[PDB]
Amino acid sequence: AHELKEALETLKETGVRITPQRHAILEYLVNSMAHPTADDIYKALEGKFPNMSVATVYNNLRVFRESGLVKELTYGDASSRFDFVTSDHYHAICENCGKIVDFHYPGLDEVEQLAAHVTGFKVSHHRLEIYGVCQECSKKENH
Amino acid sequence: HELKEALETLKETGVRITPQRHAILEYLVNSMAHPTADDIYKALEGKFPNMSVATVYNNLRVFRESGLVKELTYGDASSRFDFVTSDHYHAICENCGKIVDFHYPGLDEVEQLAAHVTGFKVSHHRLEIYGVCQECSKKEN
Ligand SMILES: [Zn+2]
Ligand SMILES: [Zn+2]
Repeated sequence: AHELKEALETLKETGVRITPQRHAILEYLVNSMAHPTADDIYKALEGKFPNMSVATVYNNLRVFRESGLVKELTYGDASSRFDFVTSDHYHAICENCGKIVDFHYPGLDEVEQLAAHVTGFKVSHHRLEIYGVCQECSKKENH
Repeated sequence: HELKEALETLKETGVRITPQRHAILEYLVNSMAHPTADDIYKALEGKFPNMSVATVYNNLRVFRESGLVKELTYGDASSRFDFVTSDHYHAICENCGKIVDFHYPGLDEVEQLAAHVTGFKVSHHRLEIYGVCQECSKKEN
């Protein structure tokens, strides 16, 4: 999975050791249909891993979350589930020259929450494309 | 195609497709500014004798009620006219490939920010929301 590759990329980038246990936890998360609980992951991995406690599952999940790879979804007095995240993108596109500039924007939860309302979709991530005319082509057209 | 599509809009919004209308819409689609009625009058009047600044204005009103132009106001300046490009919002299912359109009332805040940070003059947007549709999500629990 490019997904597993890309998550490991990020771990290594941080100086996070890429241990058998981490590699496994993450691949399980990538392969997951719903977001699993720690207990789900632990039980899927225990056959292959020896030493492995439920504690180390949580400890590694905290490490993925600080690295931005997982979000812990809490349910008051329940077991969290852990969402292996796909990231959102925002691009502005020049209709004249075709240049793309990436920009950051702090989420679009409001939009995601309603689209989920109107469509029925369980939303994972979004790509926003903004069309227009870049500065350098503005000058030439003249604005 | 833009002119084509705007006409399609008029015909359906119930509007006669007079030469002068088609001429102004074509001018609108081909212009990179947001022009004033005098801009548009000066360009076209040479081909239309019965054309007045009024008629330009009156036709812009028509197009604005058809949703094809936005009238931009400022200080004590004469209005400027923006020929609209629709934005689009789609939810795409990662499991079965389905794509569903929905409506959202604009992303003003994002456009104005994008324009600041990238330097772009923004026209419109398309947002794609990836997820899993009702159908596929029931199938998996
Ligand atoms: Zn450009
Ligand atoms: Zn589906």
